[PDB]
Amino acid sequence: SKLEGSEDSLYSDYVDVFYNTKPYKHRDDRLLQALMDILNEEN
Repeated sequence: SKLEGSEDSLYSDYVDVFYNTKPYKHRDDRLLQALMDILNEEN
């Protein structure tokens, strides 16, 4: 066991969430989408 069915550290996620680390490159395309809007009302 412990290696069949995505059973690799299921609780390890609870820790990482406490580190506040995940979006280092992008993860959630929000910052970029914000710049596109800047020109939405400026033609």
